[PDB]
Amino acid sequence: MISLIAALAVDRVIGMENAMPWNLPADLAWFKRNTLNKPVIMGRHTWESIGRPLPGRKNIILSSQPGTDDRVTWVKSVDEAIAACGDVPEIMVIGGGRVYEQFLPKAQKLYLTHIDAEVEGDTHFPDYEPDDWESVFSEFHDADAQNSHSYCFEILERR
Ligand SMILES: NC(=O)c1ccc[n+]([C@@H]2O[C@H](COP(=O)([O-])OP(=O)(O)OC[C@H]3O[C@@H](n4cnc5c(N)ncnc54)[C@H](OP(=O)(O)O)[C@@H]3O)[C@@H](O)[C@H]2O)c1
Ligand SMILES: Nc1nc(=O)c2nc(CNc3ccc(C(=O)N[C@@H](CCC(=O)O)C(=O)O)cc3)cnc2[nH]1
Ligand SMILES: [Mn+2]
Ligand SMILES: [Mn+2]
Ligand SMILES: [Mn+2]
Repeated sequence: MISLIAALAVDRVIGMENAMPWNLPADLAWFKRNTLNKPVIMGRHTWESIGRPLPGRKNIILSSQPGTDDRVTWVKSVDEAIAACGDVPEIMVIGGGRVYEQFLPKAQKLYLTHIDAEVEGDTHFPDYEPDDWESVFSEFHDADAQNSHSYCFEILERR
């Protein structure tokens, strides 16, 4: 099974200038819980944005060029990325925009955080078709001293 996980600001913005400009510790904790002990697939730009391997997960990087770091696994196509995960119950695709576009048609589950924040961005989550997806979990949180925007954790499953 393939799942996508992402955090979206208003208008599906996910990034600006190869960064995420907000800081929501509760959402990063949610990301860790839902990805730990699973393989994670990311594009090269997202690898550069994170800047280091994510511990406790097999890190798989898509790039058309040879890898530059043997602490992670480098692959050159979607099918190779999937194969490199092995026989696991759930593969997590962690972006960015280009990678999400390619894996969305193959995904059964979306883990989406909707953040109430207006962000100028240059990267968006794909325009997916709402009719294709059932919401099976949602949990709203108001802003607090640690998290400066309200946010909504949602899990959707392909109908
Ligand atoms: N809010 C969130 O949830 C979230 C999550 C992830 C990322 N982001 C943000 O998203 C932005 C990065 O997204 P992005 O769309 O620019 O880039 P991306 O999807 O992270 O990386 C694209 C790169 O991945 C490689 N690639 C993708 N598909 C491939 C394929 N089929 N075969 C081979 N290589 C492939 C290519 O690398 P080469 O050029 O080396 O061939 C391509 O240039 C950043 O702003 C980041 O902060 C946000
Ligand atoms: N919901 C969601 N939020 C995100 O921030 C997110 N980020 C990415 C890509 N970028 C990043 C950037 C940093 C870390 C990170 O530092 N993660 C630590 C945090 C642990 C914690 O704060 O509790 C990790 O071990 O996962 C992960 C992904 C992909 N999907 C996402 N999905
Ligand atoms: Mn091929
Ligand atoms: Mn197999
Ligand atoms: Mn806000």
